[PDB]
Formats: sequence, C-alpha cells, structure tokens
Amino acid sequence: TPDDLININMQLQKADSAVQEVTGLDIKGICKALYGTFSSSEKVGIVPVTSIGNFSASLHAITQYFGFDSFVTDMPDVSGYYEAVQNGAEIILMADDRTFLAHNLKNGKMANNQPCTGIIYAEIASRYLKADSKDVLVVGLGKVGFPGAEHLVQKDFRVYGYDADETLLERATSNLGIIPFDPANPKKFSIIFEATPCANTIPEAVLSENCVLSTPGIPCAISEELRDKYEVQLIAEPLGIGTASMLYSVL
Ligand SMILES: NC(=O)c1ccc[n+]([C@@H]2O[C@H](COP(=O)([O-])OP(=O)(O)OC[C@H]3O[C@@H](n4cnc5c(N)ncnc54)[C@H](O)[C@@H]3O)[C@@H](O)[C@H]2O)c1
Ligand SMILES: [Mg+2]
Ligand code: NA
Repeated sequence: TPDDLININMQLQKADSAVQEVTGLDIKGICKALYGTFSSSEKVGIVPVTSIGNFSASLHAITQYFGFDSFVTDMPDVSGYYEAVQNGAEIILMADDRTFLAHNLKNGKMANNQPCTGIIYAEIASRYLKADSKDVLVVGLGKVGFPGAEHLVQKDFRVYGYDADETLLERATSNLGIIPFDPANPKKFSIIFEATPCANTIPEAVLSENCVLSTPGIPCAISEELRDKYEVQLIAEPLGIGTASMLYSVL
C-alpha cells in the first residue's frame, strides 16, 4: 500500500536523523563500526511464515531502505524457504512468534533479533557525543536488555541496572558485575537504555536535561510530557534499527 510505504520510509528517515544527532553517524555508520563489516547489496530472501504477511512487507521496505537487494517469496514457510534459496538468496530473513533470524548461507553466520537489537541500541547510547559521564542506566534485563547491558560493560561503561524481576536483576549482577540500581535512592543519568514492553518505566528523578534515551521497548518508557520537559533525545524505532543490526552482524 502506497500510503504505508511513505510511512515506514519517513519513520526510518526520522530515526536515522535522530541517531545522527546523538552520535554523528547514521544507522549504517553505527552498524559498520559495531561489526567492522560492510554491505555489497547482498541478495536477501524474506520468507513469510505462518505463526497475512504484512511483517515480511515491512521487512522488504526496511531492507530496501538500507540498500539491500531484497525480495519476498510468493510461498510461505518451507515452500518459501525453498523458493528463496532457489532464487539465489544469500541471506535468509524469517520470523515465527519466538524467533526472528537472519542466516547468511555463504559464510554460515546467523543472527537473532533480540541480542542484535539490544547491542545496537546500547551501542547508539554509548556513542552519545555530548555525554558528560560514563554512567549508564539500563532498565529491563531480559532477552534484549541483558545483551545490551553486557555490551556496555565490555565497552568499559559504569553500568547501573534495574529489572522488576529480582531473579533477573540478581543474575545480571552476578554474571555481568553491574551495579544494582535502587529506585528508592535515585541519581541522574545522561545516558539511558530501556528494553521493556511497558510504559512509564523511567522515573523523573533519573532524568537530566538533554539526556539520551535509547529504547527498542514498546510502548515508550517515557511519557511525551516528560520527554518535552527534559528535552530528551529519544532513539526509538519499531523494527528497522534492529533489522539493520542483524544483517550487518552476518556479513
Ligand atoms: N524496536 C525493535 O526493533 C524491537 C526488537 C525486538 C524487541 N523489541 C521490544 O523490546 C521489548 C523487550 O523485549 P524482550 O524480548 O527483552 O522482553 P523480555 O520479556 O525478555 O524482557 C523484558 C524485561 O523487562 C522487565 N520489566 C518489565 N517492566 C519493568 C519495569 N517497570 N521496570 C523494570 N523492568 C521491567 C521484565 O521483568 C522483563 O525481564 C519488548 O517490548 C519487545 O517488543 C523491540
Ligand atoms: Mg528497531
Ligand atoms: Na517500554
């Protein structure tokens, strides 16, 4: 649909501009430096899977935006997979309800959407040009958040973490060595990474003016009144940034 095609394109463009503002680099630039990898307009076959293919249609527009030679197969599932390989797909892109993967058939590399999304959003946060300290707050330590937190620890940031699930908070503290954040004793941050399927997860007392909030979480961690009040630099996009991360990770 022509209306929806203008919509994702604009949404990706707006997300690109926001990343440029924060880091001085576009999404492509972030990916290339993150993975040390470059694209040659690889052929990517998107196969719809039963688990109406509007998702695969979004993926086509997203991959076209990033310059990939992408196509959606006529058939779904196993028949679609067969079709994709036969039509010379170098990378396979497909998702069920629990896993969204990219598989590079040439080099054997395979990416999972969840760690790839966490890593890139953490990466964008870590590359904030106007950051005044090495302190970073991570809210949400699940499938997306944990790999994000791990990436930040490896990049030598002082990582503060919180998750409403005490078991996951404890396990993140043990394995990663992050400082457990106490909502009862809050401090201000200039860099925040949220990976949570909930709203209003970032307390006001944690925000400083012009701080970066890098969040793949849906819905938004912050109310639009709070982001206006603190002039929050929001990095938030529903699918494209995570997808770019997957593709560049397997090149
Ligand atoms: N934008 C994208 O491209 C993209 C890609 C993948 C996933 N996502 C989204 O990212 C979000 C996280 O995904 P996930 O797979 O990590 O989910 P998950 O369930 O594995 O992890 C979410 C974690 O957040 C915690 N949490 C919930 N409410 C909280 C609160 N108020 N304070 C602190 N912690 C809280 C939960 O305990 C949970 O451990 C989801 O909304 C998902 O839809 C977005
Ligand atoms: Mg995204
Ligand atoms: Na959220």
